[PDB]
Amino acid sequence: MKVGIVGSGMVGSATAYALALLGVAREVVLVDLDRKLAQAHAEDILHATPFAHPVWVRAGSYGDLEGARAVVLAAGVAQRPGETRLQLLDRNAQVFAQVVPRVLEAAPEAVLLVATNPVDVMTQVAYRLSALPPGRVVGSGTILDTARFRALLAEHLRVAPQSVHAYVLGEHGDSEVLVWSSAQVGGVPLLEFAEARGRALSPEDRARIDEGVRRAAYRIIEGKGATYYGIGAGLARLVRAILTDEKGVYTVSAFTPEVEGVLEVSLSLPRILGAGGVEGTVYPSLSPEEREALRRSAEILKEAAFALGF
Amino acid sequence: MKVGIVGSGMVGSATAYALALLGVAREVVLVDLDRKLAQAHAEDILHATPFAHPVWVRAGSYGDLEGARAVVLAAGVAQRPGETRLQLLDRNAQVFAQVVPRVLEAAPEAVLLVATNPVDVMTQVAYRLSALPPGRVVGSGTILDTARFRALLAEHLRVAPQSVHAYVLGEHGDSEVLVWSSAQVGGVPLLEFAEARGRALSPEDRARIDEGVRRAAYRIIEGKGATYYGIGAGLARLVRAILTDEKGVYTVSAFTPEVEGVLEVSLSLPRILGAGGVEGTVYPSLSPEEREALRRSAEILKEAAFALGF
Amino acid sequence: MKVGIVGSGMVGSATAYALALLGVAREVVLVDLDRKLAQAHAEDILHATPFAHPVWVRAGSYGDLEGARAVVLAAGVAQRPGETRLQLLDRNAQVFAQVVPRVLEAAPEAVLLVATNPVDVMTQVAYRLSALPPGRVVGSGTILDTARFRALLAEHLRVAPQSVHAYVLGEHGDSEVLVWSSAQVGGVPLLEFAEARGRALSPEDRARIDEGVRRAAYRIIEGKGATYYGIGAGLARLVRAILTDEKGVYTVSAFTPEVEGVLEVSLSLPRILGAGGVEGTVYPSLSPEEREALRRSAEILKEAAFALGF
Amino acid sequence: MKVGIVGSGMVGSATAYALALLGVAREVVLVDLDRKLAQAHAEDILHATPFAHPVWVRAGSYGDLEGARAVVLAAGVAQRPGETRLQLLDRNAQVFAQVVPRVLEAAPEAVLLVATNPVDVMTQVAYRLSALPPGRVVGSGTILDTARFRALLAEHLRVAPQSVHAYVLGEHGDSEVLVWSSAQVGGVPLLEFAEARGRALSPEDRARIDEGVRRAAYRIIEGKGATYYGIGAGLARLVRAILTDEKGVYTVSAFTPEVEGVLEVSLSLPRILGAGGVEGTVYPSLSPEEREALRRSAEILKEAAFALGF
Repeated sequence: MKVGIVGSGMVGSATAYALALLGVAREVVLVDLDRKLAQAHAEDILHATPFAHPVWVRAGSYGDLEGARAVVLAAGVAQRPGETRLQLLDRNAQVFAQVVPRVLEAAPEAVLLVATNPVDVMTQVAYRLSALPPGRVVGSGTILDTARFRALLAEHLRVAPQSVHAYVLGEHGDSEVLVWSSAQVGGVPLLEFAEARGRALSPEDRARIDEGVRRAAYRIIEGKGATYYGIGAGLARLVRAILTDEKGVYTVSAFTPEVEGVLEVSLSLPRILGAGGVEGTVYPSLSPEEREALRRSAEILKEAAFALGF
Repeated sequence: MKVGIVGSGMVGSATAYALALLGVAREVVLVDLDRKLAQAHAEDILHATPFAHPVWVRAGSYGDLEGARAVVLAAGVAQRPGETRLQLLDRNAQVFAQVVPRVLEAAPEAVLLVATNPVDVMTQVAYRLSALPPGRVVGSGTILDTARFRALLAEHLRVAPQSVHAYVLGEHGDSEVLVWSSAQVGGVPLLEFAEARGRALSPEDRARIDEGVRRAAYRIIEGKGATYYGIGAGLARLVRAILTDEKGVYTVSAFTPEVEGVLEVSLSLPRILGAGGVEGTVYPSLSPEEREALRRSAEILKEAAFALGF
Repeated sequence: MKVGIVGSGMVGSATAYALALLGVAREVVLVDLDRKLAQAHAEDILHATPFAHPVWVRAGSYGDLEGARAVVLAAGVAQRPGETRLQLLDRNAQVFAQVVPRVLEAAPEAVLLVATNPVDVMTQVAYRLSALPPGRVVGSGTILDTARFRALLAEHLRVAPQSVHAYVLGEHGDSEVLVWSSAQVGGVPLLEFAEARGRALSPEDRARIDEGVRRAAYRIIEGKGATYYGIGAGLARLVRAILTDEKGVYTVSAFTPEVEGVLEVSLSLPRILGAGGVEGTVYPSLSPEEREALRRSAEILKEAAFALGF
Repeated sequence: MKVGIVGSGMVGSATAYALALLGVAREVVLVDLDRKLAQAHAEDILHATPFAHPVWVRAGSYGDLEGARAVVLAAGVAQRPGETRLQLLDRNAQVFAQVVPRVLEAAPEAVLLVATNPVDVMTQVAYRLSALPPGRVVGSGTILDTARFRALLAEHLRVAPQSVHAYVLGEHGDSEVLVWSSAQVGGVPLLEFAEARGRALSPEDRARIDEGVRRAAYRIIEGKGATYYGIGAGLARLVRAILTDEKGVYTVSAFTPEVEGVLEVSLSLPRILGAGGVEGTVYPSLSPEEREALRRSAEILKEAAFALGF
């Protein structure tokens, strides 16, 4: 199978590296306006393959995406000096206006995986331009935050991360919602399980975990300038789910008809991911606070998108 | 790390094969009073290692178990003509009486993983003989049944098995309890998820799934005479959980102080498994019918153990 | 992809187990005149899959082999007391006369991987019956012996097996040829490397290594009654090579135009293995003694084929 | 087991990413004068682990390297906009003067795996400073070049890379030597084999392959600005060899008493790598031209070491 990646920057290239090291697909094609950039990353990664799995990583044009089951959209422009977020947001939106058509022209049956930030708005942008069914356009959303939430809970509770069922939903960023109320461990309520195991989650413990999840991007950016290793692996996992028609549940962003009253907005919710993209939503129980937090965040996202023209 | 296996029959040898092919441990030691049998299985398996992972599989004595972090007890004798179920149980209890102390002399820190049928009674037997804390003696229990239950549900629902949370508890056998009431998918009630999925579970569907889980052993034995491939892999997975101090949740058998009023009995419940054996029980919500079923099961196992002298 | 296995005895079922544990193919079909036997082994193995890889192991008819890219032939008959060598050979040839055409009727594209003993004679039988090109019929041959030879040399020299280049050729059995003469380590002559590393190979060392390789089958049979774990994994590796169009070198048996003067005979030589079966021979340098042994071996194999009419 | 990495730039962090994604070790510790940089890379990578293997990646001090079986030295400084070769070299030499003693103080039994360019001179520096046996200090050397040489030859011949025995020796740079004369396939002479398989290596082919191997770094640096993905995986494989006491053969750099007349110089040769570092050299046959090219390469490196004072 073949996987395409448009945008060969740190996110795009890290994703290609992870796909290679984990042997997710036989062929990986990197596409970027900067031809040499893509060729360099591809060749650098190709030197790693003898030490992992036989994967053919190369740079190419949109036409080379022919037959790709999934195409990652990690395209964007470097923020020029004297430019606001809304100014930059408009530019990346323009980039997508070009990229989306090109990609589909070569591979009209691929699932589109949006990674460019802000992921939720850009997922909506890609969806409107794709003219494809809602489920065919998926954004990475809160997949990393959900996984980190489970990891921190697992450490606190002294249990395997695989046994922790917990989600981070909504808008990827400072307004994301940590769903404490309906989280579970081995099927039993989280908080209940914690206390019972002599590892009660106190308000202080919850605050510490919240900052551990919510401010990860902040800390990483402050120390290295950008984040990419985590999302590269997360994206590689979503690609794997699509290529293997896994039908697994992931907190990813997708165009949603209605969310707590808010209409036509893209945000993260637990969704079944397979060969055709997302094919079902598993809405969990929410506390009044979580539901209200999700609603308000969705409301804002709807306006942010509408204001941008989508 | 080293893993020991006492009893080199089809179950013990299949377990060694699975451990080798999955590369669970660097060294596997097969111990059997029938030394030629153990040597033959060990050499046969050693010939497979070049095609999988570097694992030293060898036949040895109790003394060769020194340093083992886990020792699988798949020891026992073949039923003789004219011998009843109870007489066979007594002979196997006697085998464990010789096996347990000799294993512990050589590998004092080992977790004992019991596989010999009936697994719940044999787990109680090993526990009493070991003089170790309750957590150090674990029986494979219902792990295969739980896995089959989740697989059949996943197939019916067209969802990843990893997203299905369903358990089979109690006695590994005819009285096991399929916990339908609290089964969940993606964190939501089974029946509800099935409805939203357009894959509702009819009475006929549930009956089919029940027979698929409950009668598997019967079908396999009727066709080949004995079961061993499934448990060999299940045991290998439990060994991995122990060696890696995974602290994952598995429906395995272990000595339990109290179960629905029944005192000091060994049966399967969801338990946290790590380097020291089981270290926590995650009791799921049960319907009145499932509770009575489990209580009945426990009472049966309790009387059987007591009658045997344990 | 789908892999078929005709003959659901210990060799065939162990091959299915190895294929499943290693995740070589997504679908494995066991075919046997004893339907219950195949169904029982298939279900037993299916219960192991949740603990390894998603692999659909099932029992089926020859019709269920449609689209299989590789089909293992592990069918045969149990020798009858007082039956001559040639008579047993006759009976197995008659089984292949029924098996081969029925497999190819359903899977005209299948590479036939012969496992039935004597593997070299049966590979010749399958070749003649198939009417396919020479490379499409491959016997497991001496793969296990070659790997064991490399393993023993690696242990003696204290170097990784992957760095030892040594072959066992000819007839799989007591007459196989250990190619000491041109064996190499890291690209250097074996004996020279051995001395440089202060681990010289004395005539005594070589004799012990020869026995460890040549008498392995005998030892396992005397203790277990039959061998199967090793070949199961070896066959699974050959199946992987075929399915991935690996084009790797393996000492497997195939119809050869000429071997040291002997014409039209099947035996093991280093061959390139891919999706179409063997596609090239890499003939190694041989000493006068090794060549003579090989010639005599080929001569005997051709005679056995002549008696059967192949 | 624990693996330390000093220097959390692109090479150091990519190595940590590869180690984590491949699940090489349970603990990976990143150390860097720029504490926030190391913490940032560690947390970014930690967000990837839930999607691969349970690996504890963290940032720490030299003290946190306690018990590390292998410590990767990817230390140095970012060449200031305007510097020169010898300058940067002397600065990195000074960094190593600070790093080496600190590392061995915390992890006295660790093997030092050098990655910093020029890898050969830096390995010599590390060796002299360590006061440890020659085998304890190993440089990644030409491992990526050797693997690429094999990959390109394998593609041209249409055979598995695993069956191609070819080396790139000497300086990991412009004077490296592609050993064509004694390269083999399946153990037989590569050149003659290619010819016999109808895939002869023409002067044009050899020139293309030489450029593909030798100029890779130039192409990558020109398009990306730096290379790191390849070496990250190569280093991860060498670390794996050390942790598992593999004793496999790799073309890595180590202090060599004498090579083609040149004395006391570090360069790449086929070496046996294990828990104690390199423990043996496997010198291959060389043509007069290759032997002279290697002599010159060694002299270039000797002169480079002299200028630095090691």
